[PDB]
Amino acid sequence: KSKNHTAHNQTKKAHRNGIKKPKTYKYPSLKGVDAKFRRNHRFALHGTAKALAAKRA
RNA sequence: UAAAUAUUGGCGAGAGACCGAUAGCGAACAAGUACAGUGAUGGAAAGAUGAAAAGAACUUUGAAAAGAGAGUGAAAAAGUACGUGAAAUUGUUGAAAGGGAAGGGCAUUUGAUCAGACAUGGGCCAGCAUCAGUUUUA
RNA sequence: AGGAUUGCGACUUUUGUCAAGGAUGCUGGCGUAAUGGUUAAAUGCCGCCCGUCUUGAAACACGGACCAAGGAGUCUAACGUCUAUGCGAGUGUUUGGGUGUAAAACCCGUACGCGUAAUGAAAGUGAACGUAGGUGAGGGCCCGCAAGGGUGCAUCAUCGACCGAUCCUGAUGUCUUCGGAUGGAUUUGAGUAAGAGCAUAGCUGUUGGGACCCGAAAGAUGGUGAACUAUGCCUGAAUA
RNA sequence: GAAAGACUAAUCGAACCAUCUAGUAGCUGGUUCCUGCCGAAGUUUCCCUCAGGAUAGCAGAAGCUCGUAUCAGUUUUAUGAGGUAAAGCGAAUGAUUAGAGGUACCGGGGUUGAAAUGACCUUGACCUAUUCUCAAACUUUAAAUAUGUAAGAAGUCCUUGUUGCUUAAUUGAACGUGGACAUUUGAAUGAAGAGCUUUUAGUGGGCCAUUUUUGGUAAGCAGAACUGGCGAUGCGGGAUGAACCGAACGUGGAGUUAAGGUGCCGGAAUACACGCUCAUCAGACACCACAAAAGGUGUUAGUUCAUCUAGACAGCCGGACGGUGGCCAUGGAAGUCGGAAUCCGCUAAGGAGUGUGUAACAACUCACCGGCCGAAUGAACUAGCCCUGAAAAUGGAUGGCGCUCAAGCGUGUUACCUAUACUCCACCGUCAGGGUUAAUAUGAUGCCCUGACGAGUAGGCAGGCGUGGAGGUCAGUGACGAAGCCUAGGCUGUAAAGCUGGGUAGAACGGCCUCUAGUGCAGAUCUUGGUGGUAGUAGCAAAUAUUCAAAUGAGAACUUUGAAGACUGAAGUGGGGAAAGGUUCCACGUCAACAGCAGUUGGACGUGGGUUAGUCGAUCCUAAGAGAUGGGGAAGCUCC
RNA sequence: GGACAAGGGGAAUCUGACUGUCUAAUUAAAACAUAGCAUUGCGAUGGUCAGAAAGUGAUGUUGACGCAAUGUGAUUUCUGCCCAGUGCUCUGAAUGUCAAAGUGAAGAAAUUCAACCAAGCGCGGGUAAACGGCGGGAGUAACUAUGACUCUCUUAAGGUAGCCAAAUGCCUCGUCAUCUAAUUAGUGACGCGCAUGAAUGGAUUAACGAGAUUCCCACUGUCCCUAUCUACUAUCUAGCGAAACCACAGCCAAGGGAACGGGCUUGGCAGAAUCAGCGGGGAAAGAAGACCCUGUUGAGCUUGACUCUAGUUUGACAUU
RNA sequence: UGUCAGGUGGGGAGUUUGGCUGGGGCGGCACAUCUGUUAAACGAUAACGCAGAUGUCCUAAGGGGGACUCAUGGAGAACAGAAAUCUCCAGUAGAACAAAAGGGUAAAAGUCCCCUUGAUUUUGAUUUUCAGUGUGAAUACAAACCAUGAAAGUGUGGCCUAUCGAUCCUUUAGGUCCUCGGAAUUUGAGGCUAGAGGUGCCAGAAAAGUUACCACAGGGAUAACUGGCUUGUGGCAGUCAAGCGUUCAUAGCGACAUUGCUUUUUGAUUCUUCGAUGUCGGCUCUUCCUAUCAUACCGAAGCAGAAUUCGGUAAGCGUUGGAUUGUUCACCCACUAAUAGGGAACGUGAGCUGGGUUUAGACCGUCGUGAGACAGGUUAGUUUUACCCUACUGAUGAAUGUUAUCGCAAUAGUAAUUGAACUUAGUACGAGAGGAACAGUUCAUUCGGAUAAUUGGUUUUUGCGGCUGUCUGAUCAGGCAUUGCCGCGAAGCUACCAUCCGCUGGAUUAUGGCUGAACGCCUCUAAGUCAGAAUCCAUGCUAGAACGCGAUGAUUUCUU
RNA sequence: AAACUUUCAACAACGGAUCUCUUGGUUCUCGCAUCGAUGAAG
Repeated sequence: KSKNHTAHNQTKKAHRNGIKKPKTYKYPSLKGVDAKFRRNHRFALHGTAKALAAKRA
């Protein structure tokens, strides 16, 4: 007796509000990245902080 | 074993941004009355003439009720079927229309009726000419 | 349409003139029911009866004979976002006391609620390596004639630091089994990082309440009926 | 309960009376004043979910950080992915028609000397090269249309820092320090400002159209895909119609067109040009309201083939034999039951023969050729409009009348009619972008300028109109007339409404700034009260029956008296009581209502009068029953 | 029997014996009752039944020729077979199971694990005028049906006497005979009978029946075929005077449309005001469909549905 | 007797007794999942669409390394054979891989041989269904600890796509852990971190029937009656023509194929109506359709005549009486000119009937433990209201100067019907048997309009006469018996139960002809034209427009 | 042409809305404790 499924006035609804791109940023989210790489990457950024501090003198 | 605490009942006093007679208690009036049911119980409607009854003497028509006059009063378009007296709904008179309904909207014509700055000394309705804006036709 | 002038122009020998940022000039009739307004009828064309549930109503779908008055999202206890007001690391007088022109207005302060610290089931412990850290963007201001450089609040992204839990590591010491130094980890929190909240009032939304208004077949507690009719007992009557 | 779920005070498959109770409802019906701006959904996932909720989506409101940004339901250049339409089977997988060859090593049936470790037959057994047709769940190959990424300052290269990662390493990899290159911000077009956050309404039954498409004989049937509509939407056209064609709407004026039309109804050519059709059932405009196979010398055009200086068809006559009865067959076949031969002569021409006919001949007749006559005819086909095929029920529908070298059908060329669409001007509102008290009176909320837009149910927000009370203020209005009510009088506002003339009537009531609510009605088989049409209508008909005079009275079909007719017929319309009523009995007065006509009468209305017991009843005794006490239960009302 | 008053009759079939009784206001019967027949329980400290409880009740002013609880339904005549299943019952054999209290062992105690164990269920016997079933399913063959032997499926047994297309038979309007001109009817026979059958009573049957059904005699306006008469209405007048219903109203055909218009569209047409009749329409009035489906709405009845319970019965402790 | 424990206990109490669904119910699972396709060349995508699978099996069929090639065919080897084992040649997979189906794999992911437990531990990130929640599965690393190989490497179960499960409760593993809040010690209980015990309605209540005695709230979101769309099925008709028909396709028939029409069969569907449109037949009455049974007039025949068969224009006119059944339909017995088929809300219930279906009473059989059920059989069972509007049938009537006579006819309606006898004639025709017709006479059938002299019926003429019972004293003469009964009975009314009456011209259809082109002939025809049928139109009959007309008669006092 | 039907106005009917009034209600606060065998409530 009842109607099952349809896709009428569905794409028409979506284009009213937007259909938008996902923004994008500089410095993306560093998640799901290799753990061995990240540990060494932390020590590199710690060491280079000492370098720039000594230069400004 | 007192006090600070309770109280839609009873007796006595104050108030209200509460209702205004289809409201407010069921009940502003002879209301738990009239009335219904065998019985437990059920349960209405109904306020207002005028300051004062001064509540209409007397004539005349009628078997009488009443009617016409008169008289009271500021008023009887206040007469105890009573302040004001709306609508549905009815009678009379006046105006209009009517060949299987009426009743509406736009625009005129005729018939009715009605506002609005010519008064001081004794505005309304058109026509022609030269221009501007938009068009049409040789 | 507009209602002093301002502009662009053109023609001018020149002054000025002009069709150039929206109509001026001249003339006649009437000055009132004539023009207009409402109202009734006639004529041309057009017009199905509202309210409602529905994909769909003029409907052979439901409610409506007619009129008057009454008649339906209200108030409260906890609350959320937004907005106005007062004070602001605080805020809130009104349980209660003092006073009074007496349910008012005015004054008073111990407490107590929320906020100022979190995270763990709990025992418990408990937020600065550095200008409260770097990088990218950033309004505004500063220097400069400009090009450009300097300083960069709010906020957004991003990698670090700190506090708690979790899992390892286990220093000097020491009731020899307590104690937890320091260093770490693809884990983890409604955290810290120069505080924002508390009180009153308003629209809208939420949950309990009769809960926008009317509407069941039922269920439960405590009572009244055998003058009708069902059946038995006692005592009478009636049938050519 | 002699049994039917019967009866139990009009109530029974579980009585009635109050209270808990305003019981609960995913279900039905109703839900009260105006303009202004924006404007939906019937879909995804879960649910004792399918008439219902949550969750996302769509919508409004409030805005915040910024001011041409790194954006777009689009195109182009560069570059990826796909297995549909078509295509293919002498290409796999599976299906399938017809021969030919190789046969050879072989499985078999025969025929040939029972013969065959031998031939030739149908043969398989496959094989070899060919040939006809196929496929949603087969494929080598392979479009269109849709679809992913890129077209730069977060850029391209040069330098040298950082470490516990990585390297044989002085390598690499990430994140950097300083440096070079801005006209030419390194395709097109547009930009109505861009990005972001909170919060909450309605909705969660959908339906129709053009293509794609599954089930089904098919359906105004069921079910999907992509855009567009209706629902929420008027306006011009399709006669009429939710959806089709054209177009989307503030209030008016002038022009011009869309779709569709121009004999009349009806505004606009009884225009112009070339054809076709005549129907005793003509035809007439998309979706749309129907028609087919098969046929016609009705008429119109065309294709392919034939004969033509006598056509040849006509269309009327002349011939149609000689060998010959050809061989064969057998009762007999002589052109004519048949099986094959198909040849000559004379020839203008005559088949060893088209049929009729006969037992077989005879006889007739064509094929082919002359005789008469003098210019185009014969066959087979294709499509146009008309006709046959074509039968349903009340009378009937190209919208109607009517139309025939059309007012019909096909095609062309011009004019003309006309929508709320398009262009231009007036006025209204909403939104945006500006300019301004620099003393310079009257509202800075002011006073101006410029530009765009206007449909709308469910829904949300904004700005106003009115009703009952409260605080303030106009030293407001009023018995010289407040409130209310009536009025084919007038004025203002888009409107909710407000102000005011005339009449009626006789005590209170308004404006402006704020507070507050039992604050606006046409619907609910709404509640209470009142009044209509229907209508002076339905009807006032069962118990056999009334009539004549006289009196009283305003008045007599109906009261009182007389006379005459009648009935009940003593199980009665007679004479007395029981239950039950309660003054109805009786007298005098008297008719406003009641006695469904009337009324002088009355069981009506007003004012009085009336029931006398030692013996008649009650009182007294006991019946079926009821019911204290002594006792025993029960928290107790009270029970035995 | 001159008015008045006053039985129609006959031959059958189904069914209940009869007289009697009930659904008050749609069912008067074939239903219920009944005499007769049969079964079950009880010797008073008892059976059946009431009450919240009692030093309390009904049967009972009773005592088995009685009281209580059921089935069948006068007389004549018969009541066949089957205790596997489901009930009921027993002086059946036990130890298969099986509560609290008590008994013992372990432990520091709370607890724990052991045997021991009442009725009642399991195990065995009895019972069909207890509830019920009494079917077929296969085959062997004498002769061209033959009815004697075997087994065994759902458990135990396999329809005996009887009766029938019967109120019990689907296929059907069965086949044969009879009644009629003609019979889906009626009666009489036949019977592997979907699904007859023995006190859940079978077969028969005199009298009786506002019971159901078929035919024959007499009788007739039921009918061919209608006609006429009488009273009381209707009709007209005087007086009195309502209700239902009602958006607005009232002429048709076709079209399209929520697919059957009184209003929209195109045609036909169209003349004040009215009175008797009548039943074609107004999808005419009556009543928020009783049939059907939905609702996470109910109630009445039933049962090896789920969870309880009064009563009763067995055991332990107290009264002791 | 009291308290506690075990059995029994529909005697009574409370409550439930799924969902989807071309109505529901019975079936089935489309209700958690997986393969191919439908699905329209990215992804997404429906139906109780199509072909099929799963609730498991495995210490090896898991993990690593090393050997080696399978289907099938051909040629050879004692028993040995189409098929045992042995050897060589060809061999792109045509095999095998735990199962459904698709993909994948050849010094392997197949087959055989050696060693083992990566089916291990601690936790997060990530794809797929998706609210970007959970459940299930799958992918890529970090820190560990192992296996295997000379190593590089590979391995966090099954080559890949399926093979499974919250809260609360119970239970097991783990730790020199935390808590029992007056302080301690041992038992005991409660916590923190990961497994197991299951919800198949699979995001997860704990649950049997029946109601014909029924109830409420709703639903045309949804069945039973019409109507509409559709036509498979039912019914009626075409096309081509192998054969049948002694001979001969089409006088009449007609296989194998194929195009249609119709809504009087039955299905399909669910748009209208559930705050009700009164559902089966019969009785009564009107009108419409033609797909014609009869009658009128014609054509064809395997038509001699009679009878019959096929077709044409035709709906003018007619279509019956009975037995059985509730019947529609059916089947018989007759008659007849003939006993054709249908529609109108499956015409017709405020028109009737109530036998049927269809409520409650009751009986029988089969089924059910039981209440009860049965598209089985049987018997008894309630049929309301018109006074309104239109419609039809009759009847009055204002107003056109007033009144009265005598007429015309617009339009509407219309009617006649069929047979038998005598004669023609026992003639035509025919071997016979049989056996017509036109004209001409007389009568009937069904239908219609009047009429009452006669016959019949009716009798309140209460006209006359008779008879009972009672009442008025008797006799005479009467009353009552709801018109007392009985016989005769005028007037009126009335009956195929009685009598009379019911017209004749024109134009056409089918069809058959004349003259005659097209097409030098022929031809019923194209132009023109003769006959012709129950058809049509007049004549005749019925009403007379109340808004259609005409002709004629008389037209008002002396208060003025 | 009248009657009849429908719409409006003036006067007259029907009926009791509207407007103004009010010895009654309703809520809140404050004070006090008094039935009966001497025969109460009803």
